[PDB]
Amino acid sequence: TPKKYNIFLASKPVDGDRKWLDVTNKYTNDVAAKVPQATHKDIDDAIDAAVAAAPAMAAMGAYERKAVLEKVVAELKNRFEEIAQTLTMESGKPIKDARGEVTRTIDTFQVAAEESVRIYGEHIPLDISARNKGLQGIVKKFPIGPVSMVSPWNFPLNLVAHKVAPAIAVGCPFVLKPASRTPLSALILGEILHKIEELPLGAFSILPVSREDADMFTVDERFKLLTFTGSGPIGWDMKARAGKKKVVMELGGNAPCIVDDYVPDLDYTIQRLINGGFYQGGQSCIHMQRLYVHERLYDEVKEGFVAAVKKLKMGNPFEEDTYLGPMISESAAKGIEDWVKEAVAKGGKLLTGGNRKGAFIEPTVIEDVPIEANARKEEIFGPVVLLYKYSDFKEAVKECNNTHYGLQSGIFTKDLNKAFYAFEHMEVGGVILNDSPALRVDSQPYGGLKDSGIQREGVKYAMDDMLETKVLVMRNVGTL
Amino acid sequence: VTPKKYNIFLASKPVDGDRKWLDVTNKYTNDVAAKVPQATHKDIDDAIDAAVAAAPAMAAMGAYERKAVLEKVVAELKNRFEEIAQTLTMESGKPIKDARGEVTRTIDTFQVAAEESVRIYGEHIPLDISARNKGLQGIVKKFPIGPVSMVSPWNFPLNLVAHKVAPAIAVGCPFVLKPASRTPLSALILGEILHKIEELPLGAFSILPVSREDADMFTVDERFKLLTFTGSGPIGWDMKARAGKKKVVMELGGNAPCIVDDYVPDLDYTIQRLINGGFYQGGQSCIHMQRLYVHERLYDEVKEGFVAAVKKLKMGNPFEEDTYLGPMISESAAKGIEDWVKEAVAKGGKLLTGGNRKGAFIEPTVIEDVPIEANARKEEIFGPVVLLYKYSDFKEAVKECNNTHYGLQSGIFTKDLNKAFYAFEHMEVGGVILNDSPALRVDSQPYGGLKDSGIQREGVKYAMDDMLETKVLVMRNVGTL
Amino acid sequence: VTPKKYNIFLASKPVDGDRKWLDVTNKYTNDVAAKVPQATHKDIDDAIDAAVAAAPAMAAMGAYERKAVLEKVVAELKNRFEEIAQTLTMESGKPIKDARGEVTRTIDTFQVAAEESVRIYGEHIPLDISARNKGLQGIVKKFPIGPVSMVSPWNFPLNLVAHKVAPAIAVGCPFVLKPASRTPLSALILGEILHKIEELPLGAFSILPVSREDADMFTVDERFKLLTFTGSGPIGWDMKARAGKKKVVMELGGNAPCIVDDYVPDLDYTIQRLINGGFYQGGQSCIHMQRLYVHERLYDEVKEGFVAAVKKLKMGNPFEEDTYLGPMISESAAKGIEDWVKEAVAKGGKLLTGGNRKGAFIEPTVIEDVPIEANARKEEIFGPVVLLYKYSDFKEAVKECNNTHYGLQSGIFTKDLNKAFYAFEHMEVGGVILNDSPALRVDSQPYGGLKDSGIQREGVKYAMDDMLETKVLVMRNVGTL
Amino acid sequence: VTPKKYNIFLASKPVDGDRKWLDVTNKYTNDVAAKVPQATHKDIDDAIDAAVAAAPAMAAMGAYERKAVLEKVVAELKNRFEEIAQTLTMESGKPIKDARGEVTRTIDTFQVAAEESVRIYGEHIPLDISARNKGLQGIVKKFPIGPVSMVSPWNFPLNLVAHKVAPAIAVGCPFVLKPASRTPLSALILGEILHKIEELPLGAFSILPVSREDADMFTVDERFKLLTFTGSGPIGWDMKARAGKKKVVMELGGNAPCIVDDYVPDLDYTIQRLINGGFYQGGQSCIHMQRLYVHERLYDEVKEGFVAAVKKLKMGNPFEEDTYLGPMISESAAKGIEDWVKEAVAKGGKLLTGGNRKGAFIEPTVIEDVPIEANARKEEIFGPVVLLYKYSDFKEAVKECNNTHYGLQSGIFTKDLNKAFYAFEHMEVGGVILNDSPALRVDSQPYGGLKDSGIQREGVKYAMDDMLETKVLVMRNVGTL
Repeated sequence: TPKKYNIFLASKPVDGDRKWLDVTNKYTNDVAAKVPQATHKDIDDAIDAAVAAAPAMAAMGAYERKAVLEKVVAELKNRFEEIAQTLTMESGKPIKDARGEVTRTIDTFQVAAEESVRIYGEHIPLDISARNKGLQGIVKKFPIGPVSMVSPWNFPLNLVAHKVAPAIAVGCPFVLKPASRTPLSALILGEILHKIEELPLGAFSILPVSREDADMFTVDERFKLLTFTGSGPIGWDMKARAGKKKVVMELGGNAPCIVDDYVPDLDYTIQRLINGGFYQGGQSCIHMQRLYVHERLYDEVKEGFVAAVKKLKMGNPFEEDTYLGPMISESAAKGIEDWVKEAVAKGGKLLTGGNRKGAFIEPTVIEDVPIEANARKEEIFGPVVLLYKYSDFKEAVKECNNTHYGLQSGIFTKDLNKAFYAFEHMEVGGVILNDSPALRVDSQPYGGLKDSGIQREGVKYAMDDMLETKVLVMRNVGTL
Repeated sequence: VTPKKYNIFLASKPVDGDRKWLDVTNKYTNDVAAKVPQATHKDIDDAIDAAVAAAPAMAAMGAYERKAVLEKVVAELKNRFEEIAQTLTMESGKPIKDARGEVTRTIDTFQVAAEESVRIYGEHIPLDISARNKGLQGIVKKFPIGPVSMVSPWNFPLNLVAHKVAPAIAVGCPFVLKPASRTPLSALILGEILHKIEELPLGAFSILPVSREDADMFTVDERFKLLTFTGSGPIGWDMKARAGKKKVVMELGGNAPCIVDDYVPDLDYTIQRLINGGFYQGGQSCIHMQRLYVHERLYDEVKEGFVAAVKKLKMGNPFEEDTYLGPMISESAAKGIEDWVKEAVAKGGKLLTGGNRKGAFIEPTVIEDVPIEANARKEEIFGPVVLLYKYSDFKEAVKECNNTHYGLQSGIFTKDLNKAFYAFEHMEVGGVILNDSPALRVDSQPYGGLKDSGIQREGVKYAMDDMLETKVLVMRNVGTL
Repeated sequence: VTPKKYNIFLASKPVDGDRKWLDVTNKYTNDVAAKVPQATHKDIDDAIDAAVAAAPAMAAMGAYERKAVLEKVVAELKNRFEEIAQTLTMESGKPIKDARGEVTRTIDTFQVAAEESVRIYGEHIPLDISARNKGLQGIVKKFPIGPVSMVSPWNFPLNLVAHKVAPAIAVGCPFVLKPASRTPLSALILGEILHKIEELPLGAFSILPVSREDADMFTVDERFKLLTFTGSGPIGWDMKARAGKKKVVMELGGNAPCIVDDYVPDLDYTIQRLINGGFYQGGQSCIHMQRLYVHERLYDEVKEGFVAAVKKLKMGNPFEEDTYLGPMISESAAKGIEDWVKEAVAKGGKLLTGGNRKGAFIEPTVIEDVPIEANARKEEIFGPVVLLYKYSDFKEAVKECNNTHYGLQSGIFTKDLNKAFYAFEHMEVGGVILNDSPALRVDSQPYGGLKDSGIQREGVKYAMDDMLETKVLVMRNVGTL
Repeated sequence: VTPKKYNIFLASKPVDGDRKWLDVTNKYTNDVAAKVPQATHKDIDDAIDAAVAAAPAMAAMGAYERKAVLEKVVAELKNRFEEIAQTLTMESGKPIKDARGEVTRTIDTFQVAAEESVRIYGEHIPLDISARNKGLQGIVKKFPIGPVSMVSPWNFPLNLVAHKVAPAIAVGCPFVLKPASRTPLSALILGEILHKIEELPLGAFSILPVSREDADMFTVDERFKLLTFTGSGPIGWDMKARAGKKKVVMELGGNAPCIVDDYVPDLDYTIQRLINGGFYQGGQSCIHMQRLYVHERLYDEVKEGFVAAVKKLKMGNPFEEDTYLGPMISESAAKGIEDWVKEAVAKGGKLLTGGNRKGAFIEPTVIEDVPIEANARKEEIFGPVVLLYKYSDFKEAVKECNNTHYGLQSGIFTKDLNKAFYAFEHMEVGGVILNDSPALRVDSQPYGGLKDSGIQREGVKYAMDDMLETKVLVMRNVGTL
């Protein structure tokens, strides 16, 4: 029997005679939930409520914003296993990874609670020259206003938290469009937020939306900021059609990793490479897709990495010992299977995996895949790693940069100069030193260059995009 | 009489050749004072390719090298001060006093940039915020965004160029600048100066006045990483929409209000400040004080003194030392202002002074009780026109200040501590001027707007932020042997 | 009425043994409520050796571990709230309402510290400021100073301990705390809390009530890297003189003035805040409002309302919920205040209300026109006494506020924007309280003074600065292969 | 032949009169090259009174006025460059190449100060951190500490004066400078420059060479708010102990080590930097590389190359362009170094080169395996002496670097990422130099030490911090109408 859910319109749970949206268990394929789909009239009402709630949201005391965020943390801790279970069910990610995501969501909301009481301003001297005599300024940050949020399916909770927590920390009302394949996590946040008294009426709406209405989140003039996490072609098109609003984009990647040493040893290096290459089954924007190993270490790394790939448990994501769960859909798995077959046909040497079983794709390692192949050129978003050998470090860095993406990169080195050369020359938002590129701390500036997006997430950085600078220029203030 | 032939700058080099000429007129006499080569499509393509090719050398410059470039600009500006001011008055029509004020502010802009070039600080951040993150730390550092497309206006041909060029050099970003076709000489003088600086890599800069048929390259070209525009709102918003993947910075118009709730420190100084605001570059300013709200108790005294001071303002030859008000940029600009004045009056506005046109000249104008229906009240006038209104409630005056689709700057005259900070909190602008008109700008302050006034901030260190990209080095157990 | 036997903390462990007992009395009844072991010279020597030995493990803690310690303190303070508040009234004599307010502020102090422990940011600095410095960059990071010597007061036995202990744990500094001998129980409650926290290394803390013959170790011992003292000025200044090589932080007395130039927002709220400041913890506060300057136009109205409100203040048993004013710390403290009141009156002061003593109790007192010659005006009274004065000129009132050898905090009630910022600019203090009495303190604000009021600032992030040392890694051509 | 008579600066004015003459000798020839008037007790009293009286005008200067003063100093230093460099070599005995390097660094110091003078940022802080603190916000602003006492050294007569004088002017602090009696001309040259600057208020500065009988006023006078000293540790620590209530900043000696674990980028560059460190100002530097720890695998190659490079160093007339090593400050200084070399060799040290004295000259010396028992190893030599040691374990080398009572700076040569950050974490110093000797200092970096090396940091923006006092304006419901 599918569980019937409510959606959130102007802080209130709504159902009515709205069309039902089926949410399936990504392992069994059974309809596990029925979710109301918002109408055009609902989206219009939600945006009007966000505009109407903006003054009350801006008038909240810093401690009130903190109170809201601290109540979210308490509720997430309380409902931990319930949330982790729902997360595995709608996303198909192993229960261990789902627990890791809830843990990181608690961290995100906690970082936001602490940041909400730390929005510092500046007192600036403005008498920089004789003409400017008797001038001083107070620079203060103010909420941008109503925020349009469009979240993904790969991290249905954490990637929602990275938008929702900064908005509340700043005092911005918001309208969130969760991914239609995974809206349950966002709706649990809606259930939590709905019960928080400090939060003004109309401050939030959480609405799964039809394809014919989805465009309102991009074009509506009442929103002051569009913040999107998802597909690059969709994101870039949204940026082009957004109108006057500010745009924040967290898009795909094709993350490389350089192995120039074993740090601290081979066992730990293999372990971090396995973690990166099969991070959420590769269904991550920072999944380690490309692996560059120095020729002197190549055979040892290839052997150990492939042997460890072969040991990974693929199956029921509800099982505690399951490392690799199914892909989001059978079509996603079919797409990955095609790109593996294509990579092999274009000259790639399959070392392990490459076979499909419904929505499951075996953890795959392909050696010497050319740039011509889609597996090398484009984001795979599956459990596939492309292995390459190098002789020159500067050339390895150049090859790491040989992509239209630019999210994160990884580097294993004991060399001081190699580490800082990589930091200087890698065309990414984050360089991971002595871990794979799939590492992210929820307080770090996270984002990319090139096709990977614009701006940074990470609580205090996302808060910056939701804030507007205002200066009070004071002429001879304090003169009697 | 004989127009001076200028060179344009292609990949750091002065060019002329078999190129079409652009006429630059003296805005007072209407004589062709200068002839400027117009860049071809191939020139713009070559300029952008050179900017891409110069990006690594720009990024590899030492902070002291970027400082030396900026300090050499300051030295050259000081050296050629009067020559630059005279060229500025000639191509823009702004009085010589205002043109000298602009050269002074440009020196300040380049000087603030020189000091900021050696102060691009990074952060050392702890990343072990929770047990799962044990042994993690980060180094957050800022890097140049890459090639920048610059599109500058005609109202401040030098300082509004400086506010884009100086941050780009301070950061180490190569650039291709499209100066306004009506006023490109100021930008070409900077080009002459930059061309002689050895520290600046080859291809680091291009200053190309371009025809309408090629102007779109500055918007759509994928090789540029940032588009920074100052000018007309409808043009700007359209450029933002068609820019593609690049980041966009916009400095657009305004409909700046001012509240007079007290005389600070006295009536004479208030009137004087209200005159500077209302007739800031003949109103041809994005922060020109267009709307004036005076408290009912002060109204008759302010109206009388302000109108009497407007009547004393010298309008004429901008080369004359005592000229306060020069001509508008064109006769069509003046005709447009004249129409909006006539329309404001027809819709119920009471003309207090001025309103008449003489070619490109518009008399300093004050109109009382102009309704929202009139274009003079709804839209940016960009002329020497001030709309006077009376208020009885302060909260209502703040609400009326906010009653616009613009949000650049606002002014407030008050002796009241709470009124001052209420205005700072509730005025929907980028900058609240306390005890001065909204026309005040310090070249180091964060400058920009909300609503249709634009996106992001200029002011050297703030413009540098938009030309920088954040990168974090996440370090796992670094320092463990 | 059996006294409760307490343990002291030596190298993180509860100790008792055959140590001399110190009596801790209930400041209302005068009964011995607690018996506390007094540390020997060998105990202090062992405590300091353990702090030196624990310094590397303290410095090696993850930021999240220091956070966990502080968060566990917050949880325990919340859990034992009423028990702690009751112990506080008992040993200090402050009303239970004020004791509960102190426990709340202590939870705030420890909470701010927990959040600050994960926010110790460093700097990435360019060092190529000139040609000679080519290829240089730096990483500036902050490190724990090392073992800290803490000497805490009796007026805030818990919160003024928290303002030293919480920053030390947030940074990762081991410490040896000497609590006030009249009020050590609050510090020993923190000790039993810390003793149960596993994350905190062995020897990280010691809390030792000491004899007069050994008290000097906290000043002179070379093993301590920082001395942080809150208390009496003559004692503090003498400790600074004899401290040796270590850094010194001093939070000393005050003679806090307040200017009433307007009623903000109204008279009722102004009187309420003036009563709060003037009788803050019975005046036993380093920010107690001792001097009140009222404008001549407001004088009679303020005097009448303030004196009428003083007359309504409930003085008695501090355990009673409706008690506003409790007894002084000792009968000699009350006798001292009584003498200074009699002396102020003898030298020309006009007693408006109070001035009488009943054992350790002093009636809330208001004295008008007390000359500078009198001790009540010249020195810190540390009692429920307010000296009322009239002024005609605001600049003169600010000058009179500054006419003291103290300089902790000052208050100002004004609706005038310029008066507020004139006071901020010219008041010779660490904190200017705008539209509240000088007795206001937020546990995150920079708190401290000028002149005889001390050196440096407390307030979590500011106190953390004094417990940190700057280290730069100067890097030559790092990243060159 | 005839000594040049100089003026001293009393309350901004050049004074001479009937004052006693202080002889300043040419440190190479020993001839009296200059005669300076020595200030009397009354002069010092007048200077301090003028500094107190000038403090309000100093604090009221616009940021641009403080900048103009500093920019005028930079212009004058550039103008008188060779004259200043020659005067420096003459009074200090340092080679002309090093004296020119010092004048360059002084221009950098004053230039960094000019830029910092217009960047004294304050904070806007939310204070509503909890419900009890509702409606509270703060403005944190920094104010000049007041009159400063400056006591400068003889090893850098100009730059180490600049590192006190430039921050004081950048902040707006009046000062009284006691230059070293052996080298006061550099300080007096600054006084001449400063005396002609109109922007600087009357009484803002005094540069007074003072007799031993009057020198104590700089330590004990209550009118000074800060004592900043650079010199001998035992003198400095004694000044800190007797300073009274004022804040104290100390830049004292060192015993700087260097670890050679790799050649970075090569052996030739490594030797060159080691030579620079070991013989930096003839070792008469607080950051002179006194101890060299080389890995056993590199030892014989480093020893051979370093000793061969030492043998090539030109010692002689400091006015000669090719002179690397000049004489010591006095013959007694050289005799002291000679004794410690003889003592080191008697206690088991193996002399590899030098060790001989010729008047005030000490040959560049390298001694192998000197024990901790010897004064050369335990104490600051402050001469051209390097102690060479071999190590097998890196962690042990870091521990041996820390095996000193000083802690100013350390150096490390490494290609290892973890070794570099282990050294940054565990070296007990204020600065770790990576892939250069410890003798490296950028005039903008935080410079200072731990242990006996002093308290606080110099480096313009850091020294400015010590000359500033924090003030918070706590605002209750400001902006509520």
